[PDB]
Amino acid sequence: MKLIWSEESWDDYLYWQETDKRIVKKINELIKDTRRTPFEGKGKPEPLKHNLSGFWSRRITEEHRLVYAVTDDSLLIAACRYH
Repeated sequence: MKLIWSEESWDDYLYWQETDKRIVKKINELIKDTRRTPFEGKGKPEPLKHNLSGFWSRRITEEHRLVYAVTDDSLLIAACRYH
């Protein structure tokens, strides 16, 4: 499954790499779990609505969420910072 980052989400990830390695590891753990079971597991995956319909969200922290979308063979990361 291809892992796709937008310019914005890669920026979010780089921010964590230079801000808090714990968050980087959590995001990696969530990506790994999502690859295994896209809509089940860690971070309590839940569907977003309207403008973000089709995207799902998992909790990184009580403030930051991993927002993503899954296709037949790709995991799209829309964001991993903010809510």
